[PDB]
Amino acid sequence: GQPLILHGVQVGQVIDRKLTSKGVTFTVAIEPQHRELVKGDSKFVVNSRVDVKVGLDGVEFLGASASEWINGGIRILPGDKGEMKASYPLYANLEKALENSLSDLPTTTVSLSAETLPDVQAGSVVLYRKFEVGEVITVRPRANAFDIDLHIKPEYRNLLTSNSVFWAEGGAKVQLNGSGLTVQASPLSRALKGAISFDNLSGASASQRKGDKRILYASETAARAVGLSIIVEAPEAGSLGIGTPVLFRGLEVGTVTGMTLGTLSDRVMIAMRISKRYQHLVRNNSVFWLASGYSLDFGLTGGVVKTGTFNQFIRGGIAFATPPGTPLAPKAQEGKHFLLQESEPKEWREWGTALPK
Amino acid sequence: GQPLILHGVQVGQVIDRKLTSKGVTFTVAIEPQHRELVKGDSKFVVNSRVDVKVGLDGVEFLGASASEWINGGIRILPGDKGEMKASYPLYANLEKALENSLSDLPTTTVSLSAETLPDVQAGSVVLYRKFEVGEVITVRPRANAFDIDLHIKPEYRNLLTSNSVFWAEGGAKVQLNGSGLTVQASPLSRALKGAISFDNLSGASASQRKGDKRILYASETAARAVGLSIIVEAPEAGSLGIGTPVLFRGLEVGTVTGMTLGTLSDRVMIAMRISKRYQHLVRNNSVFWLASGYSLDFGLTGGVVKTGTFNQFIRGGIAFATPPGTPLAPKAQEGKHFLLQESEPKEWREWGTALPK
Repeated sequence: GQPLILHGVQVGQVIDRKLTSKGVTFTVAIEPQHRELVKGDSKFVVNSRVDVKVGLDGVEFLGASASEWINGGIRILPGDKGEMKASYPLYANLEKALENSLSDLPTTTVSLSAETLPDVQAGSVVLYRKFEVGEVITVRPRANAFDIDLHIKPEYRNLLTSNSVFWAEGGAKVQLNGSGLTVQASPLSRALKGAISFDNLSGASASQRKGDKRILYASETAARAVGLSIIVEAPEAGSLGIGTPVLFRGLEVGTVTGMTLGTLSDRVMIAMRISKRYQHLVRNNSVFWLASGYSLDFGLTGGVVKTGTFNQFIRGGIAFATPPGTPLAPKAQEGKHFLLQESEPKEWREWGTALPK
Repeated sequence: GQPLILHGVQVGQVIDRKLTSKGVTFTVAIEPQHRELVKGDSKFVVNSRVDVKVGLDGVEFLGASASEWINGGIRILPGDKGEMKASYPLYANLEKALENSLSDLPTTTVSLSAETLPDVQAGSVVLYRKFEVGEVITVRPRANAFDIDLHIKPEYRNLLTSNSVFWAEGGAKVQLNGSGLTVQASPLSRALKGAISFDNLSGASASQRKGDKRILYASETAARAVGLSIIVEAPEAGSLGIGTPVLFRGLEVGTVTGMTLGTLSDRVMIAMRISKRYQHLVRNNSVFWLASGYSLDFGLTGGVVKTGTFNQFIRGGIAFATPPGTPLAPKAQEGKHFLLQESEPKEWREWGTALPK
């Protein structure tokens, strides 16, 4: 007996309600004078149930007003043009009608494999260049690792590609600087459970061929650590660690992927990755030396020091250069081992090696 | 006189209600036209009581709508196939029906013994690789220690094993780094009372044979401190402490389990544990020396220093090496005492001892 409302005015009535195996089917009727205003496309939204949602800015009361809730009824969102097809789905609220989401579980737009990540169970937003795109729907266990299902909107499904790489950031992150600090402009689920970001690269298609699924990286940089991989053989690990930058003339060109002992225990193997742009810099005769920490100087007649709030002090930078020479040794192949120098070459600031590109 | 609802439409009625010793028993009737839609499996959920739950994302109003609460009734969750057995339990809300949890106290999936831990009284989640699995139901006193009861879901009861080891983390933990800091993506009870994590190891079955119950470790590392246990005899404790790392060529291979005086008071016994992977590194002729703190150098003609934001500065690392020699002294047995060297061996960077594995 419920009414049937368009634009706040009743234009029809629910005739009857029949229970089937799959669920309820209603039959409704529209008056002829309002028949021409539905026009083949429309959406039907439940108005018989109140639904108060609370947001930080989202104060909203959907489904009904109190005067209209006692009457109940079905709201019509009219469309422009259509055909008057035989059946129409009924959407439980306005938002699902807008999303065209008749079901409850959104489809898995993409699946990710990640072993151990303190991420959302379901609900954190996906960000493309920190622009809100989709959401996480499910995390499920598997023998290999986690299995994380992401649904994003069809409008943005062009944004994901073969070169899309995904990194997770968990919880509330605040960024500190020398002058002042900021808090991330976090939405709800970002503040609660932590979002997942992704971006497209150039050679990341090579990152997709490895592994049957895209791997959710633990950090933004670990997602970006692509390019030439080399090994340096240091007699001790010292102050290095994972994510420690690699510096050419004071500019970061790569990171330390990881480090461990060799198959023999005399040396320590340090896996590094240089980005593709600077991949041509590394040559077979290149020299690598540790640049960790503040290396001041002293003289008997006068002492001169240096301080530069080094990131190398925070994370011990490995520096490298190339001795000059007309016949250039070619680019280092993948996995080319090297040897760490305990000290700088004295003329590394004086070396001139006009590398191409 | 209450109705009986399937899919939002009444398909039956409560005939009567009889009080027994154990509790109430209802008799209900279903119309023949809807008889074929129950199909032997179903669940019956109370709809006569409203239940508003509040969550950070969990805004939900379970049990009834206002129009349906005056009518009351019992909701049916239909199943696929069955037998129409004689009796069916009645679940107090939708969630317990989904959990198939007719009772109120979940069964103790596992019990843990821990002396003093600032953990949840009841309700914090259990994490496998920080994936939500179960919950803590009870902490109870005992003459030995606490006794902590954990219930996890039957779907994940394959995950626990003889090699499962458990460590507690309490309250809200935030992780700081040199570049920026993050907050743990904590759920409610993690933020309030602190979760319990667990993981499976290789030799942790040996960790289960010791002790009649699994012991809840106070930290993640204290749970992982398994392997070779040795003693070093230092003349003073100095800067060491529990959890202080043990460093081979700058790589952490073990920790300091604990330290105390000997049965005589001249020396200090420091219990250490080296992990199994590096267990072959320790030989009977190995040399241990303190590496705590920043050890700079100075010369009369020129002074050279070193800084590396040492974890050794934060927690004084004990370093060890092995002098070279063709007849290798075998692996150190359990409890083999050693002697701390006040200074480095000068050629420890030059020693070559190609240990296997």
